[PDB]
Amino acid sequence: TRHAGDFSTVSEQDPRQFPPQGIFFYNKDGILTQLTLRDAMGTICHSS
Amino acid sequence: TRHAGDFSTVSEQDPRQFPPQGIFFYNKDGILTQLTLRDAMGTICHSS
Repeated sequence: TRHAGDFSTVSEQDPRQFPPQGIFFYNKDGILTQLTLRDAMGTICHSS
Repeated sequence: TRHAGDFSTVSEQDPRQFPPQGIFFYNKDGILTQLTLRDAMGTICHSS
């Protein structure tokens, strides 16, 4: 982390250390959308 | 460290303090390439 104390929480285990599962980006109109790992279920949970 | 708390790692042992074994730089096109110690094998692991 670039500086000590950034994005701190009040838990006992900082949730940022756990591996990521989604990704955030902006829509056509500047709207925050998300895309997690279960969206790939229609691709990796197939007979192929 | 110019400022106490910079590049703070949550781990118990700061990996920044060990001796370095590589070096980073930029390509012709501005792409981050690396050059590690094991690349000197063809030179220092010779018969000469």
